[PDB]
Amino acid sequence: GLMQFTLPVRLCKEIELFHFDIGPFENMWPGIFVYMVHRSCGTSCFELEKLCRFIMSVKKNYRRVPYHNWKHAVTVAHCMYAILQNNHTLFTDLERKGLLIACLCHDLDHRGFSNSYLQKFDHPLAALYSTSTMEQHHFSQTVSILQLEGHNIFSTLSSSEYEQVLEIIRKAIIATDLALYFGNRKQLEEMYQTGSLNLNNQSHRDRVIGLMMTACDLCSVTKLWPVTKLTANDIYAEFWAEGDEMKKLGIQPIPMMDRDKKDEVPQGQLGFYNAVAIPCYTTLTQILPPTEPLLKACRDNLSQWEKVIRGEE
Ligand SMILES: O=c1ccn(-c2cccc(OC(F)(F)F)c2)nc1-c1ccnn1-c1ccc(F)cc1F
Ligand SMILES: [Cl-]
Ligand SMILES: [Mg+2]
Ligand SMILES: [Zn+2]
Repeated sequence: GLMQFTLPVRLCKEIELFHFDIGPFENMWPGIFVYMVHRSCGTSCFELEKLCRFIMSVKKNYRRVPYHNWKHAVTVAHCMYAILQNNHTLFTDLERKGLLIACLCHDLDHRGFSNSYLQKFDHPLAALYSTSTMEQHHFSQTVSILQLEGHNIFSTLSSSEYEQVLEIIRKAIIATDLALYFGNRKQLEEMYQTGSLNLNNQSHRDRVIGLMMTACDLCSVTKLWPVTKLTANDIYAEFWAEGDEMKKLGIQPIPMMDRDKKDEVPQGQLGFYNAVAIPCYTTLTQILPPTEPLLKACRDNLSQWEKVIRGEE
């Protein structure tokens, strides 16, 4: 029980900040995740042996794609860590356990293609799951890995606590379907404005946890500009591969995914920041004031993209 993970001084301090980058050393990422679980949850909430074997099976089931990879997984878990640590008293013991695991597992076995592409391709996964296709798959893969021998990190929960945490994880992973984000945020906006928002109402918590998942998932836009800028290349490498596969099915892809329309990326980033990212972190800041640094970092990056369009970079 007396085994803490310890990070070098610079990581120990910077890991507490929303804009932390987990670095290019793959072999440190599992240790970074355990560190965050220990500080976020306790040294007891997981058996280290079981947790380590879970993490390395999760890592194994992320693919070598440009963006939707093991690093994305650990990056999204870190954002959730920073939200939970700046909102200590608002979240249950179970919620803290569930949500870091949810974030680590949220893109399991991603192939770097949208739900749209699976549907137009007619992928078997699109027949099994008619909506939130990849996200139902991600949850399915999470459950499969929990059920490997020696991998059940929740085995010490009671039967009802076990059902609750798997329910938390399922909703959390489904909520990372950006198509569901728009309605979720609109509804949260109304509830905040009418003053009907109530964190004791479970359906309300679910919605708020959904928004936290979108916020963590999109968090590459909340980094320092050089991180944001270099992540965008990985993001667009996947989009352009998808556009190519669309052209192969005889479908003109949307410009976002067309590598011939590479000039239009700076304008398309504005649209994304204005349509998705800024609204997301605004509503999150209204509900959870200590997550304001994500809104502030997002606005900084919007301004950096405006400077790209105006020729200044
Ligand atoms: O920089 C971006 C530009 C465009 N889109 C995007 C994705 C998907 C639907 C989309 O259209 C609409 F917004 F209108 F729905 C836009 N996402 C990002 C982004 C930033 C951080 N993460 N992601 C992200 C990446 C890849 C991804 F699959 C999901 C992401 F959120
Ligand atoms: Cl603490
Ligand atoms: Mg996803
Ligand atoms: Zn993701």
